[PDB]
Parts: sequence; C-alpha cells; structure tokens
Amino acid sequence: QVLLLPFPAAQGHTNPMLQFGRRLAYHGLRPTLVTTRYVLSTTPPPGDPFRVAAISDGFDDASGMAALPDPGEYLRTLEAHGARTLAELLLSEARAGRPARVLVYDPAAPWARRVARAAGVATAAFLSQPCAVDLIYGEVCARRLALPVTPTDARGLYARGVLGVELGPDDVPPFVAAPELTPAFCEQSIEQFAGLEDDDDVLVNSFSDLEPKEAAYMESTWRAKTIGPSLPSFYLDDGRTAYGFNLFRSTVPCMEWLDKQPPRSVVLVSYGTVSTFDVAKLEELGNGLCNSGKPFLWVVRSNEEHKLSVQLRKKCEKRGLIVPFCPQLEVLAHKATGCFLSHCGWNSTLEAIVNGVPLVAMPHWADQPTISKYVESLWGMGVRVQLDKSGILQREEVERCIREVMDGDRKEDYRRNATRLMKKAKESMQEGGSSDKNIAEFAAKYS
Ligand SMILES: O=c1ccn([C@@H]2O[C@H](COP(=O)(O)OP(=O)(O)O)[C@@H](O)[C@H]2O)c(=O)[nH]1
Repeated sequence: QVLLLPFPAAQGHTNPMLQFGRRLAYHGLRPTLVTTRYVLSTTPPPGDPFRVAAISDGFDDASGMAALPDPGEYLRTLEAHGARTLAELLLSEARAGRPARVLVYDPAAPWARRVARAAGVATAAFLSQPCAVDLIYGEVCARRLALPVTPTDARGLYARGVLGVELGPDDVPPFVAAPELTPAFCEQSIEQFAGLEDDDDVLVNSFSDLEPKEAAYMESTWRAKTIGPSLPSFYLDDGRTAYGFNLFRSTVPCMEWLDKQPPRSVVLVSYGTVSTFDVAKLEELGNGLCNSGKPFLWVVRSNEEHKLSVQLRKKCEKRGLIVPFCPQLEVLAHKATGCFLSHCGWNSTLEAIVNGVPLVAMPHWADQPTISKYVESLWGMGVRVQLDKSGILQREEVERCIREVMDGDRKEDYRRNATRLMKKAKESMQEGGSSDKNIAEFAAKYS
C-alpha cells in the first residue's frame, strides 16, 4: 500500500495528506492512514478508499501533548515510541501480505524516513507549509544561512530571485529569526530538511502559480513537487463543476445561521486549533468584531471558551454567532461569507484562496507572519493587523481592518486578487494543471 503519516499528534491535520491519498486511489493505489493509537480511538476513520493503522507516541489512552506540555519533551517521546512502533507496523504490514510500497510522511517527524529507509520502503516527504517558509528553513539546514535569520538574509534571497517579496522583521519566520523563544520549534523546523536528499520524492502542499519563484527554487534545490492545494475535489471544481451553491451541504446549525445572512456580509473569525488567547486578547478581538457592525461567525474552541465573559458573549448576540468548531470549507464557500479574519495558518489560507475570500491576517508564529506578508504585499488579497508599540492588538485595529476589507477604498482590490488566485488554484488541480501533473507522476511511479 501507500502509507500516509501526517504529523502524529492530535493537533496535526490529516486532511491535506488524505486528499493526496484520495487522488492516488483514483489512479489505482491503495492508501492507509497511519495515526496514533490515541487519535485512532478518539476520531472516526476516514472510510473508503482508506485502511487505517496505528503507531504510538507514548500515550495511547490520554493526549501526549497535555501530559507533556514542554515541546522538546513531547517530541523526544514521540520519536522514541513512534520510531519503535512504526518499525513494528512496517513488519506487521509485510507479514499481513501488504508490504508498504512507499511511506508519505510529514518531515516535521524526520525519524519516520530513517525507519522506513531501514525497512527498505521508499519515502516521500510531504511538506505542509508554504515554499517561502520551507526554503528559509532549508537554507539554514544546508548551512547557507546562520542563525538567527535576518531581514538582511531575506533581502538577499529576494535580490537573487528566490523570494518574491522582501521580508522585514515582522515577516521573517520567528522559529529561525528569534530562535531563542522556541528552541524545540527551531530545531523541528530545520531538521525537516536534514537528510531530505535521501528521499525518493519530495512533495509540497502549494501550487506554482501562487509562489512561482519559491516553488521553482524548492524544485531545483530540494526536488520538491507542488501537489496542492490538497483539498476536496468539489471545492476545486474537478469532476473526475457547473453552477455555485455547495452540493456538499451539511446540517450543521451554524450553516443555517449563515443561510439567513445577506451575500458577502459575514466575517468568519478563527485563530486556528492550536494557539491560545488570554482573556485580554479575547476581549480585544470580540469587542473589535462587535464594534465593526458586521455579522460574524466566531470560532472559540471548547478549550478556550471559559475565557469568554458573559457580557462579551451577550454583546456578540446582536449580530454574531459563537461556535466551538465550524465546517470551515463549507463556511468559506458560502455566499454569505464576505471575509475571513484568520491567523493565516497555511491550511486556512489555502481554504480562503480556493474559495476566493479576502483575508484579515492576525498571525502568531510558525509560518503565519510570512504568509501574512504575502497576503498583503504579493497576493494582495487582504490586510494584516497592526500591533501597537507594546505588541498588543487593539479592538480599534481589529475593527479598522474588518472595515478596510469590507468597505474601504481598496475593497475591490482585495476581492479581485482573491478571485484571481482562486481561479489559478483550481486550474492547478484540474487535469493538466501544474499540481495535477505532479500527482499523476507520483501515482505512476508507485503503481
Ligand atoms: O472551526 C474550525 C477551525 C479549523 N478548521 C480546520 O482546521 C485546520 C486549521 O489549520 P491551520 O493550518 O489553518 O492552522 P492551525 O490550526 O494548525 O494553527 C484547517 O483545515 C481548518 O479548515 C475547521 O475545519 N474548523
């Protein structure tokens, strides 16, 4: 089979690799999703065409990340148990008459490539972040840039035609520009690339037209092939596609609420599945939303919602809806959706692009500051919130950015760019498109 090993944490996102796997199954390959025992027992399996299998991260009954909140210690524990149990899985698969043909893995777990290579299984790295960020990490790994990475280093790469934007201090990836703040994440980011040259294939969830210089450099430097955006075929208009109302229509109550709002009127608001906001930050964000006067759909996770006051929740009742989780793709495809106030995680960004939704970017760390710069400066599909002198986001700034995207003199600029990139994203994944071609090549290689 083809084994698919997304980053084996509950906080990891399996769907981009599953959508790659669905495309491989269309070409006749047989995919298995490999997750932790904890994830397997706490989420529904993917269903046809997938098998499921498990490894362990040390914690089969509880969440390893809650147990081990120091990131370095969680990652060392995952490596020790994961590598052992992955080896055991490769053997048990072979003994069950399903020897793995290839292991597709997120190199944010680079021990997986060692284990598979030692089992004589081909390996394909699946980069889950944008080429722009990936190449900066790769230059550090390759010892072409020292730590910390500076805006001067970034300006060099722009000048050499590698980066298509000039990154300032608030735009360079903090895990390498401020590595003392997050030692384990700095190491994780760089070690993604350590030994990547030994893989059979290297894949990235992006498309060439979005980041042309960066994807070209990733291809020539790391053999990376673009295979995205790795989203459901429906949202890419890929029939293997006529008039636009979502045929993949759920019963989720927030969708009923969106159905009653006017076209392009609603602000979707999410800071993703990992970041935590303190009470003060939630208060500035929620008041900004209320102060905007727009309808809004605010995702506040179950594990965060204790921080919302009664009074702010009531204020949000006037025009807003607060939910713990939404069907974000379905939301973004909805005719009522006008803009997305996002932390600019890459999956959320790609989902916004495929649906032509303009962005208000509120980045925290990882790839988000970089993505937010591309959003505002190269892609032109939205604006980034400006923090005050002490690094605080103020309610007045939240409000001003919402208004600027929905009502400002440049409203039509952001919409125009979003629509333009939407069309190119779809093209890339349709038959004969730049990403589709790389998927087909891979599939033939492993048939
Ligand atoms: O209410 C929500 C919040 C998030 N997501 C999905 O969760 C992923 C979040 O990934 P992202 O890279 O944006 O950031 P993270 O959450 O890892 O910071 C995306 O696929 C979202 O569509 C969702 O479906 N519903």
